[PDB]
Amino acid sequence: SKVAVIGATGRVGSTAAARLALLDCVNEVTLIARPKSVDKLRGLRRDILHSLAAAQKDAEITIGCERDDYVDADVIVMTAGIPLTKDNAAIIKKYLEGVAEENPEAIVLVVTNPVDVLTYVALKVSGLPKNRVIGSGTHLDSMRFKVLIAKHFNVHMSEVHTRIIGEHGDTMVPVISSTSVGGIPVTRMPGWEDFDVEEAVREVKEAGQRIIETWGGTQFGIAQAITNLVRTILQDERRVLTVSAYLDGEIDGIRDVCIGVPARLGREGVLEIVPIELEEDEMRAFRRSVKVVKEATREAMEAI
Amino acid sequence: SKVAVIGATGRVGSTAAARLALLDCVNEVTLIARPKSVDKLRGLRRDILHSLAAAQKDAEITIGCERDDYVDADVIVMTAGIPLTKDNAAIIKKYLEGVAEENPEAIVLVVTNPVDVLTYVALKVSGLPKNRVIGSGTHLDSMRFKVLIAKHFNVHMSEVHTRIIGEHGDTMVPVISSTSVGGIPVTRMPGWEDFDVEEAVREVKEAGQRIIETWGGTQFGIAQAITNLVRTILQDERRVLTVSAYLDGEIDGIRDVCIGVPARLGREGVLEIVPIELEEDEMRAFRRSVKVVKEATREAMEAI
Amino acid sequence: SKVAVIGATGRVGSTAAARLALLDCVNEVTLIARPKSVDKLRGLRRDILHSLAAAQKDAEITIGCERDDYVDADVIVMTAGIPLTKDNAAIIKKYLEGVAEENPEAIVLVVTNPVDVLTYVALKVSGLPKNRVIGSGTHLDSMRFKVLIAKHFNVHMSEVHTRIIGEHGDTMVPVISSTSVGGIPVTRMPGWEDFDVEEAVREVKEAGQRIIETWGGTQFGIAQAITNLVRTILQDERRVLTVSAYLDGEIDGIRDVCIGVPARLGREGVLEIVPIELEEDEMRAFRRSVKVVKEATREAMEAI
Amino acid sequence: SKVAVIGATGRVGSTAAARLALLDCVNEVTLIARPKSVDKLRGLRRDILHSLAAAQKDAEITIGCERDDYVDADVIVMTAGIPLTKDNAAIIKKYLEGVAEENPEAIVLVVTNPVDVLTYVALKVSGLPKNRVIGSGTHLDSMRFKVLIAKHFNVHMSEVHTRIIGEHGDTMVPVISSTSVGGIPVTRMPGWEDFDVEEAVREVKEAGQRIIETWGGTQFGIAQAITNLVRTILQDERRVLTVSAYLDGEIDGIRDVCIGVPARLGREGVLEIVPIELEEDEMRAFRRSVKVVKEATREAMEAI
Ligand SMILES: NC(=O)C1=CN([C@@H]2O[C@H](COP(=O)(O)OP(=O)(O)OC[C@H]3O[C@@H](n4cnc5c(N)ncnc54)[C@H](OP(=O)(O)O)[C@@H]3O)[C@@H](O)[C@H]2O)C=CC1
Ligand SMILES: NC(=O)C1=CN([C@@H]2O[C@H](COP(=O)(O)OP(=O)(O)OC[C@H]3O[C@@H](n4cnc5c(N)ncnc54)[C@H](OP(=O)(O)O)[C@@H]3O)[C@@H](O)[C@H]2O)C=CC1
Ligand SMILES: NC(=O)C1=CN([C@@H]2O[C@H](COP(=O)(O)OP(=O)(O)OC[C@H]3O[C@@H](n4cnc5c(N)ncnc54)[C@H](OP(=O)(O)O)[C@@H]3O)[C@@H](O)[C@H]2O)C=CC1
Ligand SMILES: NC(=O)C1=CN([C@@H]2O[C@H](COP(=O)(O)OP(=O)(O)OC[C@H]3O[C@@H](n4cnc5c(N)ncnc54)[C@H](OP(=O)(O)O)[C@@H]3O)[C@@H](O)[C@H]2O)C=CC1
Ligand SMILES: [Cl-]
Ligand SMILES: [Cl-]
Ligand SMILES: [Cl-]
Ligand SMILES: [Cl-]
Ligand SMILES: [Cl-]
Ligand SMILES: [Cl-]
Ligand SMILES: [K+]
Ligand SMILES: [K+]
Ligand SMILES: [K+]
Ligand SMILES: [K+]
Repeated sequence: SKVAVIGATGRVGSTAAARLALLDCVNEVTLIARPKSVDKLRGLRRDILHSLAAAQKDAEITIGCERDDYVDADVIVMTAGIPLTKDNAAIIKKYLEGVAEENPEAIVLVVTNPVDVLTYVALKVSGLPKNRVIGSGTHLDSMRFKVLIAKHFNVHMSEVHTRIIGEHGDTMVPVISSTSVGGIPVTRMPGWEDFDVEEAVREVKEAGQRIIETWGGTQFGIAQAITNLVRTILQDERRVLTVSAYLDGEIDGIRDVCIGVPARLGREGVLEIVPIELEEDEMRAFRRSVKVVKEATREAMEAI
Repeated sequence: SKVAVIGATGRVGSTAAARLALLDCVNEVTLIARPKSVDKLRGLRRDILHSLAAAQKDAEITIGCERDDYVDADVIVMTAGIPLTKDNAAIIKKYLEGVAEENPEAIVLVVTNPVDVLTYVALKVSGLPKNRVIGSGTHLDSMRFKVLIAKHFNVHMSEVHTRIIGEHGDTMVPVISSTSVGGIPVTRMPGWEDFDVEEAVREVKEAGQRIIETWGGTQFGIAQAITNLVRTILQDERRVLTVSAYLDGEIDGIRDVCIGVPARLGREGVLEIVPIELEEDEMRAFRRSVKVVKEATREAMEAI
Repeated sequence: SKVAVIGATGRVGSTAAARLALLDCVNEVTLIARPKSVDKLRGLRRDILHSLAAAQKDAEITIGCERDDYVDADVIVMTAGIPLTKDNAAIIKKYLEGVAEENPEAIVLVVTNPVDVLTYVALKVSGLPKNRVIGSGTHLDSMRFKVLIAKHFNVHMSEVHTRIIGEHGDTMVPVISSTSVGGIPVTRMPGWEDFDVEEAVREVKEAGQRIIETWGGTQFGIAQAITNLVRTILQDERRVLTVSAYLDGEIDGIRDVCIGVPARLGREGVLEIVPIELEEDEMRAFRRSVKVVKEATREAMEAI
Repeated sequence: SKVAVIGATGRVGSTAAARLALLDCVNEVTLIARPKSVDKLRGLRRDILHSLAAAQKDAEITIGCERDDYVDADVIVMTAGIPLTKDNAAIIKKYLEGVAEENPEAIVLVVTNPVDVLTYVALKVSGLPKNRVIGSGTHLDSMRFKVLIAKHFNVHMSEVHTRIIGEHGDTMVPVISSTSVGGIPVTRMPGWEDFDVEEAVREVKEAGQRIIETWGGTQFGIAQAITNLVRTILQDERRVLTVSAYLDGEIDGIRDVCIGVPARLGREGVLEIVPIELEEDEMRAFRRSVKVVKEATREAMEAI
């Protein structure tokens, strides 16, 4: 498999490329940047190759700054952007416009924030099928919520299944109705009352801003999440993950929006959107999140 | 960690010892048999050591036929017996009686059938704490039910959590109320109606007899299951697994019986018994299974 | 990839199939036996599927008793035979004769003893390329010799590279000239004088007889070795292993014989035979072993 | 085990900590920086915990800016310094002076360049045993040289054993006399003549400058190397690696210097220094490198 990383000079692009070459299913990683940063990509290329030697893993690292260098990749990772919607939306247009004409079987993974809005932009400008364009969305938010619950019940992480749907932002929605420990609904689990869901969600929603103001931004957490998504797709693992995808009325008839939703992912991208049944309160928060994401998408498309 | 395998000359003992030495957490495996089969254990010792060399793994393989050779082990696996209750119950008495006096921190894993009944016998004769004596029970039955459901929904196996409680036999009880795919109750999952639970359970309950009449008995399936249980305990993984354990009124006030139940397992054995809430029908089948196991336990203890 | 195991009903066939289905690169394992053992193979199929469920791994297990069931396999493992040369030579002819006509891209690995002689038989009757027919040979013997050396120097096993070439029998030849620890020739390694080469070779060459008279035969060591060889080929790993291969004058001009030699192995079978340079004594032992293997092969071919 | 990283705010400290927490043998990672960078370390702690959640791995991440926060660690990694010898020598003294008084069983790995010189400084100021203070040295340089050789012969990387001893700089010395492929001396290996040793050494020694002028510095290669060394020590793997260690006359009677040499590494640090035998030319280059490292170390000690 060949994976291109656009924005490899950045904090997220460099880290994600380094850990992506360690995957056995990734035979080639192509580093893409603007023409004025190709020299920087040469240094990163040797750095990554040195790390592969240390790990006794193999991968071909290439560099490019043109459309022909990454359009034929199996998976294209979009990590380039300013760390709002207006500026990053143009960058998506520059790189992904018309990709379907050349490689109609491409899969695009969008990391640039706003991830939900820019997934819609990428799908529209690219012309690819709706199942082949996705974004990281709330995947990492769901994973960290999973750890918090597991520690509360003092169980192995694999025992906890949970999810955060909606926008990768303040309008995210934890789905308690579909949270389980060992298959047991968490509501019926002893000790659930002592778990402060509201406090835990606040940790999830605010950790992004705290990391930015102190460290500068997320590099390792997001890069590992991208590794999870790419490995799942390229190995056709068919896991139900929470990614930003185009809704076409599978959940409450809500359609024409890209937002974090449960999706069974494989080599063909989004095989299907799981039609989860939400409770009253969860549905109300989900609808509020969808309305917020749709208005932002309106602004982005106008800027394009 | 040191693990002793009593009955290493048999189909289950030999296979389980071979795969147990491959675990990184298993530094020594002691092969225990009757004095008239020590010579056979010498051949098996070199065979296993040859396999470790092929796998580039390390482990010390010892042999013994006396109490002093295995009483100080961290985990003792009881695979010796005829492949009913009366004959195998005496064998449990011979090897495990009084083990608490010498090593009170021992953990006993019982595989000899009837596993549920013989777990009670082993706990009584050994004098160990009720949390340090367990049996394989319905762990493998739950794992195979897990695979059948995963293939039905065409999802990764890790997405499916399910369980079979009760006797390792005809009175086993699948717990649909605590079965989930991605955290979603399977009842709310689209396509659940097309899954034939009754047919699938019949496959689980009868595969044992079909294997016996054709191949002779289970060797690889059960041996791998034992590897799962021992790895979980020695690495303190704290997974919720289905093993035969002593109930003391955690489920519906049913007490004084050993039967397959959900249990969080760690280095200390059964940390706790998950107090699952069952539905009407599931509770009725569970009570029928408990009554059957209790009568069999009555016969066994009398024989001792 | 699909791997067929002829003789799956046996000790070596059953065990090798069980561990081969655990490899991620093996998607299907076909169990082949004589027609009067199909029912036994049904039980072995259910047992192995139980182990896969316990290990959370996936593979399709098929059953067959006809040529059409295994001729299209990528790798065919020959474990069927009496546990000599005359009787087993006929068995090889029955199964492998003309295989090139149907699947010319097949790879045959021969385990039935005499392994070197029957590797020659399989190549002749099959009509396959000389690089697509090999045998286990001295791979496991070299592996155990490697462990003994590593323990002597108290170093990690990966640090020791060594090999035993020639017949898988009494005429095997350890190659000290090409034995190294960390890249340092073992002769120059401190403590090499305290290593009793004669004692170590005695343990390796006789362990087969010791195991047979007590346990019955080699089961786990050989099964793991088959897993090693098949994984190496199917993943095109290009490791230098000691397998029985057809010599065409790469070592001292010796040709027209199958015997254990260093060979770089990949998806195309034997990519090349390493032209090792032997010392005087080592070469004389190699010629003695070749003489024994050639005479035995002549007798086998006469039996047809 | 607990591993402390001094300089976690830097490119090497942050990256090394992120990959060190992924090791199963590392239960705690402590991030150490100057007091004015504690807030930045808080963000790095949250980011790394996010990566652990994504990777389904567990580890406790702590923060500190005082000696008491890291003196009781099992392994202390020194990545703090200006990216020469005079300024960095003071930094080493501040952190490691007197560490033996509090935790005499600590192991110090020095990464700050000049690595060889500062390894000597750390050993002197700490008062620790000569076997408990080491440096990264030429481990990564040897690893990349190993990959280049493997690609030339088109063999698996595990088949190549090689090392570069001496200074981690322009006076490094490749040891062809102790380079082997599959146990065969590389000089006797077919195709060795087509290998341009001078070209390969040029790539290894200069890649550091090439990376610095474009990317800024080494980040991923060195971070992975630290993970390699720490895992080797904490799991008592007994691998022969090339690290900066105190020579006491094991190689040509050269003593009173820290420089890259083959060393068998375990939980006790440097178990022993392999007394490699060098050829005429290789030994002369080794003496030249020792002369350079000794003069630089003299200058450093004067700076205190
Ligand atoms: N999923 C999440 O929650 C997270 C998402 N992100 C998103 O990733 C994006 C960048 O993150 P980060 O990499 O940390 O920011 P950086 O500034 O560190 O990296 C910026 C990248 O974008 C490229 N770039 C900037 N402007 C342009 C342009 N006009 N045309 C083409 N390429 C351009 C840069 O190339 P050059 O080297 O030439 O500048 C560089 O590769 C942001 O949108 C951020 O929100 C990041 C972290 C967390
Ligand atoms: N969990 C499950 O569902 C399964 C459980 N099992 C149970 O495992 C047990 C044996 O399985 P298997 O190993 O296939 O049967 P085998 O007969 O193949 O192995 C029998 C073992 O028991 C030992 N043994 C027999 N009689 C005595 C005795 N009187 N005193 C001491 N040791 C004795 C044998 O030693 P010697 O070599 O001297 O005979 C041998 O080690 C049975 O109880 C069977 O039900 C097995 C498969 C599946
Ligand atoms: N290092 C090595 O290379 C080693 C190789 N081996 C070899 O492995 C082979 C099998 O060992 P093992 O499996 O223990 O012996 P088993 O008798 O236990 O297994 C015999 C297998 O051969 C099959 N078989 C027997 N006779 C015939 C026949 N006439 N035609 C076709 N198939 C037949 C049987 O099938 P059914 O049940 O239908 O008869 C069964 O699957 C032996 O040749 C042995 O030498 C073993 C150890 C070391
Ligand atoms: N193969 C090898 O051995 C290699 C080693 N290295 C070495 O790694 C070291 C760091 O490289 P890098 O991390 O990229 O450089 P950075 O400047 O990116 O990181 C510098 C680190 O040093 C700390 N630091 C700087 N000045 C002082 C001081 N006066 N007292 C205490 N701590 C201080 C900083 O902490 P703060 O943010 O608080 O200042 C920061 O954590 C360098 O010495 C470099 O030579 C690098 C490449 C190869
Ligand atoms: Cl998710
Ligand atoms: Cl279970
Ligand atoms: Cl096995
Ligand atoms: Cl080999
Ligand atoms: Cl990283
Ligand atoms: Cl090294
Ligand atoms: K790779
Ligand atoms: K082990
Ligand atoms: K498989
Ligand atoms: K860890």
